[PDB]
Amino acid sequence: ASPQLEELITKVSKAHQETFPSLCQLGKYTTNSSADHRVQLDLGLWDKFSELATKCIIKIVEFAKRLPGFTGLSIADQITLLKAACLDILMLRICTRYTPEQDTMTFSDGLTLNRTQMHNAGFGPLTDLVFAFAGQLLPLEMDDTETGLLSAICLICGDRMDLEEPEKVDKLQEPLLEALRLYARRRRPSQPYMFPRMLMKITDLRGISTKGAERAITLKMEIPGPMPPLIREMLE
Ligand SMILES: CCCCCCCCCCCCO[C@H]1O[C@H](CO)[C@@H](O[C@H]2O[C@H](CO)[C@@H](O)[C@H](O)[C@H]2O)[C@H](O)[C@H]1O
Ligand SMILES: CC1(C)CCC(C)(C)c2cc(C(=O)c3ccc4cc(C(=O)O)ccc4c3)ccc21
Repeated sequence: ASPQLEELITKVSKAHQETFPSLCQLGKYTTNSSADHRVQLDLGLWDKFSELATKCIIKIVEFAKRLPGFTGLSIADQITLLKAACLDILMLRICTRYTPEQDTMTFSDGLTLNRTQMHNAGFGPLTDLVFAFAGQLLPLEMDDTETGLLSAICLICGDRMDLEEPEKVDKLQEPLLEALRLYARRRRPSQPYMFPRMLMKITDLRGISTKGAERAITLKMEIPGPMPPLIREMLE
């Protein structure tokens, strides 16, 4: 149907893959830090978790700038969209790295934490709800292209508060929505509820990112200094 749409799919897929390695491509390793009992916070796991979060924020920015038209938005709007969506995309990303058989999540350096360690690294009381979100992503069996498109749709959203040109953002989102439906239906024609199910996960993701911002407030009181500067940028 449209060469332009096919190219958009290819571009978004490549941008995702090049900013987010697949679980299969990573050499996993583990830590024995606070591995068998939940505690309020393990500072060694927090330091590594938060370092890895900073690095992924920079990768999400890199991803965003590869999305067609994103750099043609005002710099203010680019920053507003990134602030509004980066926690959503972080959470989607980590949940895509869930290995159910071991109940672990894997970071982009290969660090593989069990559920107790994810709790102890900072998720705290939000841990099991995030793992349940990850578990309910599994039946969708999304591929990397679908994850990348969904991430783009989450980011390029015209409803965000304080956008200067929300209509322009909406027009950038339209082909991404078209692209995801076309791709998802082509890939699995006998599962036509996959596209609407994927879109409704954006709503679920917003709920868990809202809870994540609430957790950031209590976590701040548990750690001995401020959070890393790019995390604070995301949270404001
Ligand atoms: C969500 C809240 C964030 C809102 C937006 C604010 C974040 C702004 C990010 C702009 C980052 C500028 O990026 C600039 O320095 C980064 C860190 O040294 C470099 O980042 C480079 O190194 C990283 C390793 O540290 C790699 O993972 C990046 O892929 C690589 O490009 C950039 O190549 C350079 O262009
Ligand atoms: C705001 C703050 C600090 C506190 C509150 C909670 C615990 C909800 C939180 C969670 C995350 C988070 O889900 C995350 C972290 C690292 C990640 C690293 C990678 C990666 O290596 O590819 C991918 C996804 C990631 C996703 C980030 C920050 C925060």
